[PDB]
This record gives sequence, C-alpha cells and structure tokens, in this order.
Amino acid sequence: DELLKKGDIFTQKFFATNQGKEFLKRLFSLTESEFYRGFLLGNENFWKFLRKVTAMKEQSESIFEYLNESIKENFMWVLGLLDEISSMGAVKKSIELSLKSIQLTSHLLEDNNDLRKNEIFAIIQALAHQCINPCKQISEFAVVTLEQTLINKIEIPTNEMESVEELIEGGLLPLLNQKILISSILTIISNVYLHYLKLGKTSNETFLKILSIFNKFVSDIEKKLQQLILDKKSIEKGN
Repeated sequence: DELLKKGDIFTQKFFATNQGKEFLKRLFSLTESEFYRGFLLGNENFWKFLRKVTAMKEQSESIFEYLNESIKENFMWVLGLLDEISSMGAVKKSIELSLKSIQLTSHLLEDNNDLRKNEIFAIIQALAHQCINPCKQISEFAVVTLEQTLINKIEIPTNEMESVEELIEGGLLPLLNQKILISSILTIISNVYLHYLKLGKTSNETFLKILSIFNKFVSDIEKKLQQLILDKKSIEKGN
C-alpha cells in the first residue's frame, strides 16, 4: 500500500539522504531473522519493489545480493535485478560496479546445486545479452566472463542438461537473432565446441547445428567461414 504505490511521498529525492540509507539498511537486514525470511524471499511484490535501481546514489552501490551474500525457485527476479544493475553503466564510477555485478552472475553458477534448464539458460542469456551495452569495456570483459562460466562452471552429463547441442540452440540464438555483434559471439562458440573435445565429448554429427547457424545469417561471415571449418580436422589431428 504505502511503499510501492505512493510515488509522490517516496521519490528518488527522498531516500538518497541518511534517513533513506538507514531505512534501506533496516529493510534489507530484515532478511536475516528466521521469522521473516520465508515471506520476504517468497513474495513477488517485495522483489518488484527491490528493483529500485534508478539515478545514482539510490543506495545503488549498496544494493547487491545484500553484499555478495548468497545462500550459504524465485531466481528470475534477482537475476533481473542483477541485469538492471549491470545494464545501469552506460557512460564514470559505476563501470567497476557493473564488472562486479557480472562477476556476481559468474559466481551464481556455483552456489546451489538446485539447477534447471530454464534457470541456467536465463543466466547465460543474461550474460550474452549484456554484450549489447554500447560501452566496449563492459562488453569485452563480459564476454570473456561468459566464456569463463561456460568452461569452468558447467558439466554436460546430468538429468537437467543433455549436451552442447541445446546449449548452443537454446538461449544463445536469441542473441544471434546486432549485425556487428556476430564476430565475437560466434568466436566464443568456436572455443566451447573444441574445448569439450579435450575429452572427445561430442558425436560426429551432433555439432551440425553450429554448421547450420553460421550459414543461417546469409562479407566477413563468408570470410570467417574457412577459419571455422579448418579446425574441424585439427580436432582430428589433436584435441
């Protein structure tokens, strides 16, 4: 009733002051007592209000997952919150803030073994979608971060994930579906195809989707063609 709705009383101008800082400290610290944890974590409207990330000094630097404080369902709302925090940087001070947010999304892969196809693909789609931000500094060290997640934070053989096939044609293709973004977002895929063949974990024709998507666009992509083809036999000669 009072907090979310009434915009005239509670504006950006109000809770930048010390009163607002103490208010947000007490409200976010309310998710520590065992009595109130379940209601606040499970509520939808609380998380909708907690997407109050606008202007700067909105308790914007403070409003992390408390402060990189993970547990130690409902992950889509916090994922969107991290998404908005990371996308806030568009310029002078919040670039490192955004990088810390990207690393927080990287850390999110590890914590809870409760993992499903939709949740994981939401994470990868968010990381790849962060390349769209026009700043180069955020974009390059976002894509290397998503490489780090794809390599060092995923194992294919599970009940909840089959192999790299749907991993390629899942959430990545929304990014592929922007013209100048191809040469990075394909090249990262060219890593992940071959790295898992350090073991040999891909059938002979399972990788054809990458051979399908690359020519699906149509001249750098044509000039990038033979470079993509030639390592297929370097795999044969090694790794």
